[PDB]
Amino acid sequence: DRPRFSFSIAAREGKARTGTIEMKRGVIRTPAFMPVGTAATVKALKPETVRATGADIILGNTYHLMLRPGAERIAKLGGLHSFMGWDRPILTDSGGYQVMSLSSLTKQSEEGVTFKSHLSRHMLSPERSIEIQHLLGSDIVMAFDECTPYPATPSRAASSMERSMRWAKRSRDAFDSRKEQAENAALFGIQQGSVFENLRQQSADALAEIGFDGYAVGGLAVGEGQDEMFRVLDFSVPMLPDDKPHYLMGVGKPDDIVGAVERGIDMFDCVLPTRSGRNGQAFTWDGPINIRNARFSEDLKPLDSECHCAVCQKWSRAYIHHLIRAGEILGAMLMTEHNIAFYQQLMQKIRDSISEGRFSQFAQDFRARYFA
Amino acid sequence: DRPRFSFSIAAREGKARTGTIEMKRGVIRTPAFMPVGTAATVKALKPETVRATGADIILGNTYHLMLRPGAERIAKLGGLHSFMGWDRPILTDSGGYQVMSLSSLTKQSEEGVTFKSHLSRHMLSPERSIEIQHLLGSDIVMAFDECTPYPATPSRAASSMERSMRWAKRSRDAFDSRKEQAENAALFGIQQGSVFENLRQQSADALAEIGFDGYAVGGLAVGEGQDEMFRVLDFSVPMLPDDKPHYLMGVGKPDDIVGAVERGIDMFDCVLPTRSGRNGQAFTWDGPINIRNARFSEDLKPLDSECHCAVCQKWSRAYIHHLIRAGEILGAMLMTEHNIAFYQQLMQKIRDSISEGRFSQFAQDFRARYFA
Ligand SMILES: CCOC(=O)Nc1nc2cc3nc(NC)[nH]c3cc2c(=O)[nH]1
Ligand SMILES: CCOC(=O)Nc1nc2cc3nc(NC)[nH]c3cc2c(=O)[nH]1
Ligand SMILES: [Cl-]
Ligand SMILES: [Cl-]
Ligand SMILES: [Zn+2]
Ligand SMILES: [Zn+2]
Repeated sequence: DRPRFSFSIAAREGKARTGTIEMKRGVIRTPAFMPVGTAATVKALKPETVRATGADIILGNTYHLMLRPGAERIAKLGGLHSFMGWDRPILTDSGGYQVMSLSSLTKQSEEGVTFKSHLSRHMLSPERSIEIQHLLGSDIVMAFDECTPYPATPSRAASSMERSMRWAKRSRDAFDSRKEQAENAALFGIQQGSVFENLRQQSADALAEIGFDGYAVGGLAVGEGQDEMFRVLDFSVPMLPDDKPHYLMGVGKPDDIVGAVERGIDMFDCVLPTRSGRNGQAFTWDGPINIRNARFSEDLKPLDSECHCAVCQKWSRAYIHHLIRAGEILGAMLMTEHNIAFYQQLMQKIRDSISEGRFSQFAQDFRARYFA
Repeated sequence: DRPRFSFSIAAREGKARTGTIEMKRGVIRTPAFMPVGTAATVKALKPETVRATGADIILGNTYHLMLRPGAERIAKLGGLHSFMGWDRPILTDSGGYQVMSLSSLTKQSEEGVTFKSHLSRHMLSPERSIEIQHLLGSDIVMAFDECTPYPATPSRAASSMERSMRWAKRSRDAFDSRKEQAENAALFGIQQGSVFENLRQQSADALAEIGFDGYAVGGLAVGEGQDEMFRVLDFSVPMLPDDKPHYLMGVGKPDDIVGAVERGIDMFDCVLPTRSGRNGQAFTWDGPINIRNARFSEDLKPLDSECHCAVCQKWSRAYIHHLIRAGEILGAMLMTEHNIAFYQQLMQKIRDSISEGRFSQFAQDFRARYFA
């Protein structure tokens, strides 16, 4: 039987790595892209379709699930895996980011965050976050953190990061005090420190002293732009333990993913393929297209000329254009399946190119064609 | 190779019949239920899923397709079958009903109907209707008719029926003058006459003199109620040729279908399973349920206890309740697949019970449990 958690690096090129995470519920090929399951569904896809695209693991939003249908309710029904019908690994976020971005009213303190839902008063703390993630039956549990707004002054970035590190220790202890969770799940810590190298180093040191199964680079993709995100990754990823997975949450566009892998990132999640698919944006190897545009009304070609997904095997741009213009559910279904499949094909090409020692060339060829 | 059209009756019980329609694109088992493809999609289902539920044939709405994406455009793209990815028979309606129920402004005359779309001025006539259905590549073409509003005075019902019969002859001649359509498709005529036996007889006689591949009972399910619909069917169906299919369009609830089969109907279509599925109504052998209701929030049972569909094999009422409450696309997908599968299972039980000479008992047992 598979272990609780084992990360193994099979090949490397520069800072990029390819390998596997073995967990009780399955193997995760890295670098990995996680489709986002907001409220117990990857929007517009059955779980079998998510798997057919190549996904090994999905993400669930703790903030949404604790509000609807409720964490205790999901536990009573047998956990998130059986509730939604996905039997493979699930990573749950902590709630610490969405509580601040999505709540109408919040009160922050050293204890945690109290908030009002957009749909009653609610509470999130390191302890409650770890508990909710346990009730959901999460395989990869995220420490409860604070995502510092950008831009941040050095003082505010430091104060925020320091609180996040105290919360990381509380998250570790809560997780370890629940025997079933400690034996069957993994716990990742989240580095903070905004764009400041010294704070990033202090955060990495604090997380490594506590000890986690994996390490995320938090606090990025919050308005700083790709140049600055890459500059921060340049010095931040090498601070993390080499032998554990490196996770960049909330990223991103295809070129963001490629450059982040070049900088040592092993795991990603983003709503872009699902949300923008529903809005009519399709990813192709020649860049994104907006299927709503009139130029596609009689285009018999598939969304992408090389894509192997079931949507591209069968339906035309012209048909999907009609569905999206008409507001048809099938339009959302087909666009989402293709976009998630495209993202998985990107990850497969990244993995294979690292394994063959030609990732640098792949990245160059990818960028030249995608931005032509 | 299959013929253009062959209807064969394999077994009978009272007025009920079971058999097959063979056409170039496939075999249709009768009595048959046709899921409705409004604008080139059975809403929220891939065509493979429609087929997996047991459907042999789907319906397409001429009124919608001529407005978006357009009949000539669909023809240029290769026809409706390849456009939407359904390779089996498609029955198209004539447009004569939806033009009057859905248009914002209409002008009726002996030539046809001019109208304004809810999304420009447009025109429908017997000739244009048959042409549109040809451009779509329809397998079963419907004569262009007028559905008399209910209630109707004898004078107005007679005038409307007489116009419909003149339009039936024009539909026949238009269809026959297009060699490719006449050789590969079938044409059904539509009986009118409101609730009046003498007008129904005159209409049946006119249609039989013209000659069609099948005959529909038009002008029902327009507010008269089940008792009156059944009373009209009692005398109307025996007026039609016994050796051709009998089609009751726009019907209906499960009990409407059972009683209509008891009265000699072989074919049905209705938006009820799809539309009401998206709205949270699920059909069960114990009657419909509203999955939005709070009583289902922790119900681990499938939608129906006996249903063999993929939704009932995997997901709980509690999960689907959550999806529908949340407005999730997957909720619409799962409810629709189950409801269409339920309707197909109803048709299968009807067919099998007629074949075994126990349809009367099935109808009694069905009604006792469904309305308990
Ligand atoms: C995935 C687990 O993350 C957490 O528990 N906290 C967290 N979430 C983030 C989500 C983000 N999304 C974006 N951009 C779209 N940037 C993000 C940063 C964080 C973060 O610092 N911390
Ligand atoms: C299916 C082909 O029908 C036509 O071309 N004309 C037509 N359509 C109808 C649709 C109806 N839907 C309902 N109730 C929901 N009743 C209907 C009657 C007709 C009709 O008389 N004539
Ligand atoms: Cl995101
Ligand atoms: Cl209907
Ligand atoms: Zn594709
Ligand atoms: Zn079912």
